[PDB]
Amino acid sequence: GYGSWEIDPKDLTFLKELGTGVVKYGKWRGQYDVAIKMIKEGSMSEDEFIEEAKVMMNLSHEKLVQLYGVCTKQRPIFIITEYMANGCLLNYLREMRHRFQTQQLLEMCKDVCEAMEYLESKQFLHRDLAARNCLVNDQGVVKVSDFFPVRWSPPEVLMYSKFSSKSDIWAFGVLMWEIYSLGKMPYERFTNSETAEHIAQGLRLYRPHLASEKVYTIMYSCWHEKADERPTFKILLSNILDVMDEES
Ligand SMILES: CCN(CC)CCOc1ccc(Nc2ncc3cc(Oc4ccc(F)cc4)c(=O)n(C)c3n2)cc1
Repeated sequence: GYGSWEIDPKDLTFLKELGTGVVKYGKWRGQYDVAIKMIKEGSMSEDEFIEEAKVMMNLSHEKLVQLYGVCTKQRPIFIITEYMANGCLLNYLREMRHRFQTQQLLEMCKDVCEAMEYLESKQFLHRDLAARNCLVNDQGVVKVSDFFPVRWSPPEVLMYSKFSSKSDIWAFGVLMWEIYSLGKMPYERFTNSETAEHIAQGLRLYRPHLASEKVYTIMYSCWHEKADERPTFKILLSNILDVMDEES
């Protein structure tokens, strides 16, 4: 048993499909908006499901998509999370520009940075940080979810498979760039193969027009060739707050 995490499936009402594992929008006990993830039989393993669910049971933060419970005494198994009304951040940046101004781009960055500082403090590596893996709620708050993506990877990952806190740092820099470019694909004119070659040669993503020099300095610091020279999420958060105060 998963203790207080076990949800009675009778308390769920299904309303709309969100993506297809099948994810749906619904309500829990007719009061709370939820997303219901229906893991289809055959995918994953005995141990694989147990790990990932318990990962979500042990991590909790205002800027991380929150697990509400699990339905495991039946097939298919349900995962129930908080509902993020505005969907995927990547689509939001591309399709919902009428809902946010330039000043709010930095706020999106801060939201993600707070999530990552928390994960960092728990010694938990995300390993796939990108706009496509963040969600946006009804108030426009960005939250990290889902805790090969060549375009989000540092040279040591691409060359040596060296994952660390510092590869998450690199990816976060790329995410800032996604936000400030309003959802452009990083290295937009290159293939993954070309991106890898260019990164290793010291090529870096250009400053998006919407990013000030100070904002660019923040994302650029994430891309130091030397992993040990990249900041921590604690440092990035302080930097972001400093720029927020100076630019508003
Ligand atoms: C107009 C077309 N529209 C159809 C209505 C397209 C869909 O637009 C939307 C609209 C709202 C959402 N919101 C939304 N909210 C919560 C979750 C939780 C999920 O499970 C997790 C599982 C693990 C985890 F770590 C975090 C969350 C998950 O998977 N997805 C997707 C979610 N999507 C997502 C997409």
